[PDB]
Amino acid sequence: MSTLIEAIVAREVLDSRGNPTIEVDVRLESGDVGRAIVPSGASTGAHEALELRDGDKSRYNGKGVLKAVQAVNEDIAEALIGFDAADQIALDQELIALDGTPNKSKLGANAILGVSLAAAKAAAAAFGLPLYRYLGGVYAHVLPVPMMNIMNGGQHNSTDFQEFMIMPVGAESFREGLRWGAEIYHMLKKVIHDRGFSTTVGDEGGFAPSLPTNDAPLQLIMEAIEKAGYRPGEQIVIALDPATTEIFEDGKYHLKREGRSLSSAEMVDYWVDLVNRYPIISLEDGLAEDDWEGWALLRAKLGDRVQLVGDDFLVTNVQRLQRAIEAKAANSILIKLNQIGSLTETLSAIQLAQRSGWTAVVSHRSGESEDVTIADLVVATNAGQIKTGAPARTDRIAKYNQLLRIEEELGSAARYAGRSAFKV
Amino acid sequence: STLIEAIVAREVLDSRGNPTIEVDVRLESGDVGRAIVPSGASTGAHEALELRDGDKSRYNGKGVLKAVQAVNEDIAEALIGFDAADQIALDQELIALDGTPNKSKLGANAILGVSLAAAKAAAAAFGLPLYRYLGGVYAHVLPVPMMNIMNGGQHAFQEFMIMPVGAESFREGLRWGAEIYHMLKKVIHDRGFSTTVGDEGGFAPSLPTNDAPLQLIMEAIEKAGYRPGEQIVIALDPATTEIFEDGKYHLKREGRSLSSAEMVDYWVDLVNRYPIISLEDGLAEDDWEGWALLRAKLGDRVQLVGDDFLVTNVQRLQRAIEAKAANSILIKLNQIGSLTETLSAIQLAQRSGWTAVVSHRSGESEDVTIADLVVATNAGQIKTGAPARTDRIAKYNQLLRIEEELGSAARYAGRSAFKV
Ligand SMILES: [Mg+2]
Ligand SMILES: [Mg+2]
Ligand SMILES: [Mg+2]
Ligand SMILES: [Mg+2]
Repeated sequence: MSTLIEAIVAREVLDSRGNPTIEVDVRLESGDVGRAIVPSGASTGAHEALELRDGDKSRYNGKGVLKAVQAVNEDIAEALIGFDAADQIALDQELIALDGTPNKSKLGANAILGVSLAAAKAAAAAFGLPLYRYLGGVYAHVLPVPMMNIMNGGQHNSTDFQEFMIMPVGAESFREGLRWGAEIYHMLKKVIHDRGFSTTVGDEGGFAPSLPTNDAPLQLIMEAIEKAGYRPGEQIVIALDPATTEIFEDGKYHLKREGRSLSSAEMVDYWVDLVNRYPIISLEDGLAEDDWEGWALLRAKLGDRVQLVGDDFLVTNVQRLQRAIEAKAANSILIKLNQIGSLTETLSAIQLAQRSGWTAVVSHRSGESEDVTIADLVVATNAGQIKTGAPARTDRIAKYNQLLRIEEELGSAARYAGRSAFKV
Repeated sequence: STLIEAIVAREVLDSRGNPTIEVDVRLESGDVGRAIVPSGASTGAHEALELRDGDKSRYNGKGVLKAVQAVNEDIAEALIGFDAADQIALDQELIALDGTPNKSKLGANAILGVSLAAAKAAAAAFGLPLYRYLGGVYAHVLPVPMMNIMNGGQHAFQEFMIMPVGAESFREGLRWGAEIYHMLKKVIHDRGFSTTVGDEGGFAPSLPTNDAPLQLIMEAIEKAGYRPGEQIVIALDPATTEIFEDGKYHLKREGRSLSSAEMVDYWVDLVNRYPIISLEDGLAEDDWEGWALLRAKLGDRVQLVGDDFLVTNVQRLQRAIEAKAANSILIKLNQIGSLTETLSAIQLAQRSGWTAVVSHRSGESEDVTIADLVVATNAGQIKTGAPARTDRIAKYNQLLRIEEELGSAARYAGRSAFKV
């Protein structure tokens, strides 16, 4: 096939926020070239892969990526020219070995992921296989139900909770499900203005108004689902990302707009009440980063009927995930490629969660790009769920278009996750 | 080998979440060209009309299934076995097949998609980058971007943009503009609030005066470490949409109002105080007497761009050239409908001493053809929005790639972009 690496070149490009990022090109003996743009975004922690920014305040306010570009054009290229790109595992374990650090701090998670991803793409093109087939094999065919970000809050009048998303569970295909969501998001754009507010997008595309209650965004969403012609529960469900680790502050959980506080036990009580009122199927970071005792209590009270997704709580970390699997601290994990740093390690987290009865929710980043790897990765692993944001900005829309293509390409083999995406 | 083997169209979404057509052209060589043809919509009748279904049960009538059927059936049957390397011939076949002068039978969106995808497929077959296949050996000029950093009006003076003329490369001009866009997003927060962004990246804040957005921009330029006039210059698209005529020049809120002659005198005031190199749609769509007066007054110092005034139409471009109504035209691929017709309009303006400003549409895509088209024609200028959304960043990223690929051959337009 001639899958041996000939060239590894990197350049500094811009992300969806206009911040510098790394784009890597892996050229094979065959002549095939794989290209990858690496994302970023938000304040995350608790043992994660570190990306390499320049720190040169005279270029992009210190956010430059040239040091990472160097690591690829020199260090990585020297080590991998002549390596077989068709050996993803061996390559990723060569990239990890070359770095030497456990958090990919010497070369950068961004340089390692760039090469990790471009290598796979280069190889897929060499075999003449679509990326989802190359990655997941002959049984890669499940189109995910998207968690579409139609409404925003948290911190940039606010709002205590951050993300309010809709899920087209009842649709027959990804194509129809994307239409439903698009239609509802546009109905919410009509409803918002027709209630006395403004309508411009965010970083994903969600509308961020100034509301009086925490139940108001759920009430508005319910109206937009109905006035669009869709049945709540049966056709459309709600997925929330309150990102409570933001309002934690030395124990208690501070609800400024509701003038309340309490402990994890009463924070759990709040979710149980809200879940009984709205068709909420998923809740991500309902409790804080390290409130491990709280998480298990939320699992016991809602885990039988609500998908509880570890985001900042699990940070796509295989050691944290193994603890949360054992502890019974959640039933779902949000997957971010650049939080772990390699394609092999990502697939390992996805498989560890999936084989433990958990669901893996492949997520995008705040600063995305024209790169649509997560669309082929979500199908390759038959994840059944994707978090890519509003059907608005091309950062988000590009992934939706790739899922439209993957579905078309699969033909009769294509199968939409539907209610099967969930463990409920 | 470069003969067309298959033409496949699908319905995808644009940057606004509205259906758009994507066209794939597959050659006997095995090469596939793919083009996303989205839509903007400024003013009627555009002289090239796209095909939207009108079925309100799907995407509130904004669906493009009819255009997909025109491509998969009408256009596919007619072009299979056609040499895709023959751009002009293929484009005159698409024009023939439609038969209407506005491309209303098949849809402008169906024709442009096949038109661009056929080029991409051929460029890949010869193994040449798109700008080289399009423009030949002398395609090497990197454009000075028109970076939108402020808005106002509808589709949430209208557009306020910066132009990094002083830079030594596109790469440094891109940084300059991005740093100033980030510096201004701090001056809006420190001298007010409201910050959001969308659809057009340059956030629109509720301001007290009409000369004030220029004062905010001019501060942010100096606050970022950049020299106005020298390094950074201002380009304005006031628009004249809501500023309707008869009664002439409705200026609100300032209560100045009338007329077309007084309107020209306002632009001479801002230009003599602030560094404004370019003015687009400074007067109305069909105020031909006004444009001609506007050209005689400051056409020798300022670039006057005919956007809604010309609507990328050749017949009225010829008129405005003779009438000396402007010295620049804004080119929109979707507005004319084919590649051959775009290049034709670009060359006509360029060769009669005008400049060609290659522009994006309001609902864009991941499609990045305008970056290869702007270098292929050595146009010297691009208007592709703010350094924010991926619909806009994809284009800037492509220009970075084009520059790098050119190596020592690359030349940034700079001050030479303008005829002043
Ligand atoms: Mg987060
Ligand atoms: Mg979160
Ligand atoms: Mg317009
Ligand atoms: Mg305009």
